[PDB]
Amino acid sequence: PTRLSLEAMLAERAMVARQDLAGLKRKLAGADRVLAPQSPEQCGRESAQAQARSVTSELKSAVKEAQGLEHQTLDFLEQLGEYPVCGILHGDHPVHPSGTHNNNGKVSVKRQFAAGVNTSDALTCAFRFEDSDLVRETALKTTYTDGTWAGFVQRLKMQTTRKCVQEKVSRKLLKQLFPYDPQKLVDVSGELSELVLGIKTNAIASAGPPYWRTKRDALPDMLDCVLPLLYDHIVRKDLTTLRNKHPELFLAECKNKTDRYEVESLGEKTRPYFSHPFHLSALVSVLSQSFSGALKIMTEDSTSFNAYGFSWTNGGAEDLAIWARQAGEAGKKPPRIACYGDDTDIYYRKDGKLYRICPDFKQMDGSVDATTIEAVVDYVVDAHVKQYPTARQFWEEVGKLWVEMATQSPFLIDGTKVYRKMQKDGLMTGVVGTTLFDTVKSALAYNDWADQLMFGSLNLLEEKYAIEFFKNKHGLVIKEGTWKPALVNEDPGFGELWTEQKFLGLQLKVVRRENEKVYVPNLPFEDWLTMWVTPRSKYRSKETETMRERTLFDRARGLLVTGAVFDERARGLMGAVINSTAPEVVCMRVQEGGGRGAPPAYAFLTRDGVFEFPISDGYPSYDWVVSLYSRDHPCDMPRVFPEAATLIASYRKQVMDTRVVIK
Amino acid sequence: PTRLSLEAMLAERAMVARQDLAGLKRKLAGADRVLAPQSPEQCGRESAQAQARSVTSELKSAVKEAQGLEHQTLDFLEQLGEYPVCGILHGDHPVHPSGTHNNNGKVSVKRQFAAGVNTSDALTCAFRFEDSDLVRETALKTTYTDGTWAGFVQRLKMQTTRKCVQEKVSRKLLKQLFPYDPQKLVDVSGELSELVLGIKTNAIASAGPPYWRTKRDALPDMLDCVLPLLYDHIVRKDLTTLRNKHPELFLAECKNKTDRYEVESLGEKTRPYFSHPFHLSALVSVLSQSFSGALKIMTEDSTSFNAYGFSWTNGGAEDLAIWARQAGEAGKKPPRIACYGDDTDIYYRKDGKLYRICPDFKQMDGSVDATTIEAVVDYVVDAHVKQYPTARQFWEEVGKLWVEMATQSPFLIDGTKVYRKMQKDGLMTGVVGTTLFDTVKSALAYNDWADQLMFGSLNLLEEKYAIEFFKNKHGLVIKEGTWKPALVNEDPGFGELWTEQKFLGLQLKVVRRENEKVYVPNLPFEDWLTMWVTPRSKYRSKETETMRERTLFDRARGLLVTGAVFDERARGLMGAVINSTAPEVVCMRVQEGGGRGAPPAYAFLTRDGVFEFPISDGYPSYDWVVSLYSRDHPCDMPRVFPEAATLIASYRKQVMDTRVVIKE
Repeated sequence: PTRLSLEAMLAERAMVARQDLAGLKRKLAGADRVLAPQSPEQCGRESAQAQARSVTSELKSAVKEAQGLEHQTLDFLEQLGEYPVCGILHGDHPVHPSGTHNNNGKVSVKRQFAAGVNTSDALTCAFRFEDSDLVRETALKTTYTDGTWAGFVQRLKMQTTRKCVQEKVSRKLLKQLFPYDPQKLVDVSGELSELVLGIKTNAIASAGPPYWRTKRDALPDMLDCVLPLLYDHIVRKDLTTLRNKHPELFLAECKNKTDRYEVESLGEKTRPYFSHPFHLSALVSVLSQSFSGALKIMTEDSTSFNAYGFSWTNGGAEDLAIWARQAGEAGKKPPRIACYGDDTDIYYRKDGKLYRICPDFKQMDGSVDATTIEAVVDYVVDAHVKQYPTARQFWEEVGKLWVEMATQSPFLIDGTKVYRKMQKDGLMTGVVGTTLFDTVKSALAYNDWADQLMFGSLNLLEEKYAIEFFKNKHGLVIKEGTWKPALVNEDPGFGELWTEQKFLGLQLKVVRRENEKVYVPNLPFEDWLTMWVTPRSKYRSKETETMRERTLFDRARGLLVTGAVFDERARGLMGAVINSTAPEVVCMRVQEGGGRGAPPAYAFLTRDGVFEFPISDGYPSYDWVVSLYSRDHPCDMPRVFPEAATLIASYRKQVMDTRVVIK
Repeated sequence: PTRLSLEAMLAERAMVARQDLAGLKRKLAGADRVLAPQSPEQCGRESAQAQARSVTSELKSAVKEAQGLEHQTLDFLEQLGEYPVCGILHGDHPVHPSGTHNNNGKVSVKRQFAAGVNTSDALTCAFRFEDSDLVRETALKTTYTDGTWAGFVQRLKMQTTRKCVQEKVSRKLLKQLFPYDPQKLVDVSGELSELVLGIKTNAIASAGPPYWRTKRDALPDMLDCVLPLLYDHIVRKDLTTLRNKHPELFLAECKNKTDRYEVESLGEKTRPYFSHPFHLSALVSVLSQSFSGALKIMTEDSTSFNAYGFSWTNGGAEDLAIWARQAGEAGKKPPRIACYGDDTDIYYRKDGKLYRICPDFKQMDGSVDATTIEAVVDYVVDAHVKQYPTARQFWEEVGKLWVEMATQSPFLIDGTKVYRKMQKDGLMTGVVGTTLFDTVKSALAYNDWADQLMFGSLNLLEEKYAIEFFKNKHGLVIKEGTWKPALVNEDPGFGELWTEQKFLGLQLKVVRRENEKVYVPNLPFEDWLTMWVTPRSKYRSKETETMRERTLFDRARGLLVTGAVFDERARGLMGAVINSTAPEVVCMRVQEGGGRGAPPAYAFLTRDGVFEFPISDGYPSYDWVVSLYSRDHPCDMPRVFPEAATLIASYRKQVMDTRVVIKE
């Protein structure tokens, strides 16, 4: 015969074998397994499950009670009446699907505040392998929920009614604070379809009005129909006509963010965000994603305040330390200030000693003034049109759309009533460029702060005067008790911390590799525990037992990589989960991460955002994780089952020499 | 956000969309469709179905009657008693599966002679678009069937009891008739596992005893367990111990070949073939597939009698004609002789005129003498060990196994009785190297025939003396009426034939392409029709209407590429089928052919055997097929729906300039 080679035949066999769970279970039985250093079992199977259910039951009652609270009026917003449903057709169907988001010809939405909380699987594991009291107390503080109406409206009010301060800012200043590589900018003078096809986004996210579908679902309608229509009115300078005739094309949706929330403040705090039309966000994303890819970060340019793009792996963690040590005496030499969104890392020296500040902004978006927003858009647009002047006028028009989306977009909340922010001031969270808008506003305030240090106002190192400064001079609210300068351990020993403070949600720590120091992320056990027992996903009954077991395995690998392996208790807990995962679940074919397993949830491991596990049946050992954060003495990801490949293929090669003598 | 690009998002939609038939049907509803040349409809669906069921009913009845006939005794074979079931274990399971092929501890088989007949879907199409009488009488002539017990035993007896003539053959003569490229030989001095993993075979073919499973199912058992055991006994020269302990490791199975058979002779003709153990055939395949890849063909070396490797596309068809014209005057200069297994093409000149002979051997495997078989194995082994002398002893041992497999393997037929061919003479059809063994035996015969012409015996050009010659001097049986010399049209005009004879099942034709001649394969309409209405697949229970419609589409393309496009009537029928195929079926994602659609059944289009369509939603037009058989002037395969991609994606790119001036 001659159809396919035996080698190819073996390969095909291997591929279908990893989809046969019963086959994997049989063949991997009694196989040599790499076991993690796990914590001892603390209670039986049934006990752990019952304790987890008790917590879940209590959290569900707290959510239900808080969701029962009445919410304030929305009178703090301007009301615009009702919008007609978009009647634009694309071939054989309307872009606005019939029988959805339609109340008698008017666009409508309904906010969902479900009673269901996060799954109990991870919490069960916590009770199984850790202290009952600590697990219970930790789990009862936080829950993954839709939030509440009362907390939603309260938080919405806070960021749409705050008195802002217009920043004193120019292009020249932004060039100093946010340098970039012009050669990294996308050629926006190219054809628009190709540019739009280049932007990246969440395929599962809402495409907003008028699509009312996921982005991947609405993608042809956006590209083939609405976008050319939008383009035609832009270049003819006829947007008002399009706005007036098809208002849903410029309509946003104000949604409640499903998230981890503090139980005690459920009725006062639920974060709003705005979902804009797909065509608008995608068009603007050309500039926004181009610019963010060209931005220098602080560790590359000491004049930069920008942390937007910083990542921990590949020496990133140590780069932070090296950069921070360059901080000078307050009032004599420049400090070291890092801005990523509303998160800030400040370093200064006092009498030669390095101090670190990590303060929190309170609802920063409500403090972002219209001047800053316009200045950022102008800066981003100018950066491109200086590089590619032949396309200036088109992208300056897009810039105007951008500013409107960030400040004055009409939006739905619940029902048919259309609202609008009373003032331009205040950033509409969720708009494209949100992180940059926040980063610049923060950097501008901290730049002024640093200038006042050089002016001689050294009492701005103190919380009371610092908080007053940011409020009065920049309209920013620093949470009381979060401005606490800490003495930095500039050259930490093995197992020692940088400080106890967090930047981008993580502590900085030094661990041992051979005789060299490696800077790695770190958290207290209870912080790892909180993340672990509150996964960001609801109860789905379609999820089979196998999928749920695999999820625990993937999330455990995720936390370890993020730095849980560097905390002994967290290491032992994640180790228990891994060791408890069945062989067939470890070695089965998975879809997530391109067949390599779901990537960690933490978003700042790499700059491009995407972290890839080498293999889906891989074990995140201490040595391997350390290798991820060092500039490299590289390491393979060890397999949980070293003999998995041969056992699954039911064949291990043995050398058979043809050159042997016989007679 | 940021997860994947809109471009990648679009491509991901495109993949999903071609798997959604309901969506395809909708989005391709009013699409511009390019139609192939077609014959008009001759009757309605219900009429075609009724006529199709009528024919099928008669064929089933004829098969049942023929299968009812009693068969001869099998005492013409040696009886070896019964073999014990192999008890070799591979980990947690036996290599010979429990509860299968086991009659009280003894190996057993059961021949399958079912009354099942090929599907009637293709036959229905024929009634729809062609002449009722012609379609009916053509369909009644042949049928795809398991054969009969009577014909099976009769044919087995004929190829195991024929008196053969031992050929006079040396390495020197074989080097003359079958030259090869030594540099193209596989390095058989390398490690054995890598070599064996390199051979190619049919994944769903039987792995034979003791596996009693498909090759892909039994592959780990063979590789990890049996093969190292076989290797160990070979290198220790201890095969006898292995044979005596585990006889099933060397047992073959004699099977009835399911095939297209003439209804007239169902009770007298069912072809037997042998299925050898996978470890033995795979090991031998290392030498055999290496050698066939290194062999020269007639059109590369004018001294070669070898056709084994010839293919029609990319100028191959014209290469045949060019090679054939070199034939000289009979008795003065050498003729042109080409051997492909049991198929031969012979050219000679008389009074300057070019003549062609295409005779048929009657069951050639029965005539393949043991001397020829041993000589071929020796030639193949020597070829490798002369190029790679460090592995000489191992492959010489394999050569001995090869000879045994081809002549003397014990085998089952039906039940537990083990049989063996009485004489060494006679090739056990199905053994690795079958084609080569046949090719050489024929070439040796025709080489001797050619020599006698040079010695002045010109009466051997006549059938009477030719048949006598091949019988008495080489033990070969030329079928009467098949030795018929025909005048060759040496330079055929447009639409004319080389001759009306066939080589490798096809005629040779000249067709027009841009006022230039292209040599192409051809068949008369009835031959294309016969193949069309008799597909090589029984009615299986699981196949949906969609899969059945796609199969019609694929088979129609297959025949067109094979040459049906060059016969107007056959083209019209294939085009009618293609054009009546639903849009969603044409454009849907398919698994066969690497996603390009199932390749043609005809095996000699390319030398590597692998033919692949450019696209799964294209159709074989005249211009494209001609481009395949020409050396150059290639062509794009035309799409049935030119706008399919944009329609399915629901997106057509339009240029939006960012460099426009908006104000002043």
